[PDB]
Amino acid sequence: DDDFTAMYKVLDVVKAHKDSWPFLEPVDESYAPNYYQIIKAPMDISSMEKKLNGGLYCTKEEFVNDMKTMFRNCRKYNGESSEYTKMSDNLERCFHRAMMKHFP
Ligand code: NA
Ligand code: NA
Ligand code: NA
Ligand code: NA
Repeated sequence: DDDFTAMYKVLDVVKAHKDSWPFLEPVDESYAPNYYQIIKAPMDISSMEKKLNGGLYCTKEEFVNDMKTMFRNCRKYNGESSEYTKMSDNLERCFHRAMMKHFP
């Protein structure tokens, strides 16, 4: 399996996880005051999908970095005890499991 197919499958697993929904689309600032002032490099699953479909990823590392940035953004904006941070931790473990399966 080539890296890009592997990436597609990983994104599929992450999307399928019960806690993916806050991460599926770009953040709507109407429900996240000052989000784009606080977060330097926003990232979401649909954007990763589109980069992958548009062949904009050069390497596995770029893909992984977008995923990790997405989770860091969440933790930074929402705080440790937040519902969204709980979800980000579950989803990051989902990501890790998926990576081990599809990048063995
Ligand atoms: Na930031
Ligand atoms: Na919060
Ligand atoms: Na786990
Ligand atoms: Na899972």
